[PDB]
Amino acid sequence: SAPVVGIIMGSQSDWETMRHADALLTELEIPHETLIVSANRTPDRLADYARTAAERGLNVIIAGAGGAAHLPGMCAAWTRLPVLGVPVESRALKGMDSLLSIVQMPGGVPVGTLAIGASGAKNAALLAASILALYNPALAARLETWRALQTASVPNSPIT
Amino acid sequence: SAPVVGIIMGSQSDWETMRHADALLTELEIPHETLIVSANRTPDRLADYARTAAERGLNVIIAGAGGAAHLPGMCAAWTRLPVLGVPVESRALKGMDSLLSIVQMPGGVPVGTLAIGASGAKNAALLAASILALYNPALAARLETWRALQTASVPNSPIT
Amino acid sequence: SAPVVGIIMGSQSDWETMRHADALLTELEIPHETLIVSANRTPDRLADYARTAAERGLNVIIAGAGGAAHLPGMCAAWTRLPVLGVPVESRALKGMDSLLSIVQMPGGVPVGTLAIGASGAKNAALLAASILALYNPALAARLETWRALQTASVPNSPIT
Amino acid sequence: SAPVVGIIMGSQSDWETMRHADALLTELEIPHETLIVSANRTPDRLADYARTAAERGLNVIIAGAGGAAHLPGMCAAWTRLPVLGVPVESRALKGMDSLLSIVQMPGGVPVGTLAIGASGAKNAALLAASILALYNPALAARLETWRALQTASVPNSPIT
Amino acid sequence: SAPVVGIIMGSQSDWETMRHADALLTELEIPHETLIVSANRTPDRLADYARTAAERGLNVIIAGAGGAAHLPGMCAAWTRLPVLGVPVESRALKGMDSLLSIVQMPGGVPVGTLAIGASGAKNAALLAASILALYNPALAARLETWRALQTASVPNSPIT
Amino acid sequence: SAPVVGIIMGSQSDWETMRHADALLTELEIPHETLIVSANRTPDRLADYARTAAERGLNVIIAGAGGAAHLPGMCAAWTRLPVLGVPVESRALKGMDSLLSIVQMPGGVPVGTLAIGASGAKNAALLAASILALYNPALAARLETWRALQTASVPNSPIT
Amino acid sequence: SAPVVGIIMGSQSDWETMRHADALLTELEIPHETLIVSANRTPDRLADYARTAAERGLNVIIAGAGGAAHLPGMCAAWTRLPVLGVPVESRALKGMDSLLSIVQMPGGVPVGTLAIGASGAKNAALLAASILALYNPALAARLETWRALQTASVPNSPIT
Amino acid sequence: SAPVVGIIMGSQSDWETMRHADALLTELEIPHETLIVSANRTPDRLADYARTAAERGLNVIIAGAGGAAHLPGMCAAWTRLPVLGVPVESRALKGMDSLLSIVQMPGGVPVGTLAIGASGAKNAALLAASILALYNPALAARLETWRALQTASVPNSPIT
Ligand SMILES: Nc1cncn1[C@@H]1O[C@H](COP(=O)(O)O)[C@@H](O)[C@H]1O
Ligand SMILES: Nc1cncn1[C@@H]1O[C@H](COP(=O)(O)O)[C@@H](O)[C@H]1O
Ligand SMILES: Nc1cncn1[C@@H]1O[C@H](COP(=O)(O)O)[C@@H](O)[C@H]1O
Ligand SMILES: Nc1cncn1[C@@H]1O[C@H](COP(=O)(O)O)[C@@H](O)[C@H]1O
Repeated sequence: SAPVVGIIMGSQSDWETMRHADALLTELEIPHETLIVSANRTPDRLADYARTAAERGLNVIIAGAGGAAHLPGMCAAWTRLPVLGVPVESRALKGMDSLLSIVQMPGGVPVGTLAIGASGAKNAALLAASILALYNPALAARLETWRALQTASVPNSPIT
Repeated sequence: SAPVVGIIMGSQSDWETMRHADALLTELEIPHETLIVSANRTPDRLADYARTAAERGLNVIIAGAGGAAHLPGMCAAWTRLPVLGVPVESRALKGMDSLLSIVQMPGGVPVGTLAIGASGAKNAALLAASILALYNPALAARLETWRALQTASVPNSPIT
Repeated sequence: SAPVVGIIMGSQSDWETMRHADALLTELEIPHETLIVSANRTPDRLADYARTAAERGLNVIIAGAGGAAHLPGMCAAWTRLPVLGVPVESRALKGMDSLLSIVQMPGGVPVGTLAIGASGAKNAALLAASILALYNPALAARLETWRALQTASVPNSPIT
Repeated sequence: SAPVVGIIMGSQSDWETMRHADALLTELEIPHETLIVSANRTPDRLADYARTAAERGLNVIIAGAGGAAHLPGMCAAWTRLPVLGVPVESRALKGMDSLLSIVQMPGGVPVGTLAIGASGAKNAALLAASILALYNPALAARLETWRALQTASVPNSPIT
Repeated sequence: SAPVVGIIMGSQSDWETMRHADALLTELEIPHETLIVSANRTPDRLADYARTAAERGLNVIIAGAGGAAHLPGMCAAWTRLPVLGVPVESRALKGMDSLLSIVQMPGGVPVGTLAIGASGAKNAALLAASILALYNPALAARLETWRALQTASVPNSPIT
Repeated sequence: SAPVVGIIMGSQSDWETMRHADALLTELEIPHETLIVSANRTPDRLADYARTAAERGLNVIIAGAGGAAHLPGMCAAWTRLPVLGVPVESRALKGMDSLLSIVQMPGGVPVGTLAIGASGAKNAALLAASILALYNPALAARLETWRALQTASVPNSPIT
Repeated sequence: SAPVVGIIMGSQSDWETMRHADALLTELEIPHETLIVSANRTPDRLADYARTAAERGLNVIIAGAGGAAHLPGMCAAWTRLPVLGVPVESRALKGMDSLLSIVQMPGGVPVGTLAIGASGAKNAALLAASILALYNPALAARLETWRALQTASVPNSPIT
Repeated sequence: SAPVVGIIMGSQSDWETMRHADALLTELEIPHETLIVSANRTPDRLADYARTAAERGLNVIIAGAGGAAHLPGMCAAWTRLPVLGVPVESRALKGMDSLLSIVQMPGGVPVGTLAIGASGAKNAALLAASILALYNPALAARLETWRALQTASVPNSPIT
């Protein structure tokens, strides 16, 4: 019941995107916590969260942010845990500012970055699942089943 | 010892970039294999490689490619293992084509994407290490040491 | 009556674009088949389709995909037949991810790429027609008539 | 023997790129002509070239140009033959201007567009070859051999 | 009463943009003609128009086109007259394909290019006016008055 | 003879580009002046230059600048003369910043924009020439000769 | 009561963006003036404003402009005062033309540039406040309180 | 004398760019410190630096970084002082990633952003100087002299 994945996001407005990560973790029965933390506006909240993540038993952090998106990278700055980053789509620049701000991390501080938007959120949860599955046979079985079902459920011909 | 990470790249011309992933894993004493696999030129080789990766004992796959860079996403299409993607800098579009073709994967098929170029390659190895560290206390401590040395070694002022 | 062109697409959502290719082939009386196949989500379905296309009598493949668009390129990986690729417009990046993922193929594995969206679908069908017309006089006549009609039907002055 | 493919390019400065199409066609023993034709500097030369291509026995035209790169689309405007387009890498915008001016052709006037640069040129020749192969069993077998050698020749591991 | 400016455009859909050029010329009492001509779809219509523009008494050509926009550049290919180009905004790429296709002309064949969209159309008409004003004192006076009025009519403080 | 075209540029570093405009005007025997004027570093110099250009007898102004490139638009803000703009290629953004800051002028204040770099500079001179040619039969014939020599001199085939 | 910050903007249409700067200055009790001034369309109005800003007691200028945005840079050309620039979002290019036109100033003429749109306007006011706070203890206290309140008011968990 | 400006940069590789800020401040005799601070590699060093800057007597902070470039925004997150940001030109994306990650800061946390590269660094120092000049008449006069010399020193014509 203790959380092994932490989903953090810069704002309430990010939740429409990051909820897709929450739903997938819940679907695969992965205990997790979901929080709002801003690198730019609550930096000390972020420092506290990220420094203590490992000792709190977290295994993977999923961080979503838009614009000058610094939350995933600064989370990675303070934790040794794998951090996955989700670029939240921005109004003007359609998430390109989000993407480059997250993916272009300097050598030495990784953020595993996923697609702009909801797809990216879903994939960050799936990527966290596959990480956790390495050591968790029951979850690995659940994940296999999920992937196989996705593949089997793709239609064979279009509907007009 | 048997490899627990696979580094695969689209061609020999990717090696100047992907060697940084190789060097990093070796530094942290993570057993790994380093291979050329082309999604487009050797599709069956990729299918076989990715489908059998888990049974062979691999835990993480690091895939690098330039241009349209199908390799990391197609690898992730065939394995349940976490796949990390390194966009290799191409002549014309500077790795922006590679970045988009790797990071914009559909929901259901994650690639954890790192920066364009040598830094991304290094970070892919470090991200793989942080994943393995979750289950390997000795590696986790070596990783902690690596990160501590990085932080401690940054100079306080620039040299002329 | 046997299909000589295969239209494949990553998803039902791609059909609003790819239907324009279907309609044009039907208009020019080119027997064809229309299928949903995903490189990223049904890779084995794609391998089967692409490996057997030639022996099934197909002459040209039209492949439509959006995002990290790998369907046309991976189709080309497994068939010797000409593959034409249609970038499906994406939400955030307006089909630029689709375009670069499709057109920037490595030397040795061509995909003939058309415009983003419906225009591209129409043109992929027309391009397939012109390919088939090389050996098919009746189709060549139909194609000439079609092109000439298009040109004659362009208005000479704007309506307010 | 009489040419069945025309390679045309906007200027001498395109030759460093377009020679790769020339070399490929020669390797596969496809009779062809190689010419400089500028849409903007020699418009009548282009009109004549493209209008008469089919009657002269050409089956496919490969057109390369940089900058605004009007040549491939304007060629396609005047011939019913398949036209394949190679964006040549320009100094300032790295072939992105060429790519867009070639690939974004309106519905009705296809250009099958290949990658920016030397790889695109090579692939334009290979795509032309796969088109001709549909009606020429001996070439089809030579093309099969070429593709098989490409696949078989990719190394298994990188060299240092 | 004979036209001294020719406004040409690729399609009826371009008219919503190019009508702004028509209105401004009419406002400044510059006799002009307004036509639909497509470089890609009516190339022979374009050749005829452009080759004969000068002998028909035209002084300036304003050409509007979107997408793989070749109309202004090909018009310039066939006339010695100044050609001004207006990038029509495109759906997916917001007129960036239009812009680069028009402005990036090779040395030797100028197109004076204006802003994407309606502003560009207005400015192409104003630019044509300033060209014609060089030799036409009455028009020069009308143009001065127009510019001065624009400047005087800019408000001094915002309305809430 | 008194200058009828002014070439102005943002700084000495623009000269490598803008000399091509100078050389072209000289070739066509168009009297002109060539100056450095910075919108941002010498704003009063620009105001004076542009406000007095017409009274001094200038007919066309060619303005080149890199980076934010305020020079051509601000020149057009102060003169009623046609202003032609040359985006100079900057180190970082390759003249894309210059292109946008020149071409996206508001309705009311035209800059006729040419390609990025040396070709744009050449074409700015040629466009200025075609403007002057409307009122100068001897120049019009020299321009016709120039254009005819350009067309006639393009080789028919590439040299190795 | 005398203004110490001047907010200027190119047009009424810019006010929906720049009003956010006005509101924040008023909130922090910073006396200011708010005007419409266009670099491109009222250059002499701008020269007058900018040359006299310092002697009128202004300390900071906030300038908002869209498109070929020259207002902030030309303001900086004529004043020694710090000029902050706000890129107003544009229709086609989503404020990217605005951004590059403002931020890419030549060495020697700074404009401190803020985010595209309303956020940028708010931040230009906050940046001006922090500048003024250096010498104004009461404002510094007000600013601290404002920042602290922002940070304390960020929610801790998302609402569904 | 005690520093009143801090120049901080992400790494030694930024120094080639950021030295231009250092040189400028020295030229204007503005006491300053010049340091390496990495948001991602030395997050605690940055927190300490930025939180204590004001109490240490700093008035302005100039921060430069390349790639994802978290340094300027995270610095601004922890200090109430004005923070000026210099995007450093990166190999792959030419400083466009840095520009977006610096300039697109959320409302509430300003970074005054300057041009990409050496010119931006110079301008960051000049902007800092214009801020300090508001309270320091002797510096204000030195700055006036600097700006006057810049304007007066621009040549009237280019040298060959
Ligand atoms: N896209 C792709 C598929 N297989 C290899 N590539 C990429 O093609 C680029 C050029 O490879 P080569 O030098 O062999 O042509 C490399 O970046 C490599 O990843
Ligand atoms: N756009 C165009 C029209 N005719 C030739 N070009 C292109 O202009 C570029 C520069 O050619 P040149 O070196 O002759 O100036 C080349 O890439 C060539 O395709
Ligand atoms: N934007 C601008 C204003 N005045 C000159 N520039 C431009 O600044 C760039 C660099 O100039 P410099 O080498 O003098 O720093 C040049 O392209 C020049 O047009
Ligand atoms: N993003 C970032 C965080 N800390 C330093 N960097 C940046 O990483 C780039 C490469 O630094 P290095 O050469 O040390 O790898 C530099 O531009 C530096 O600002």
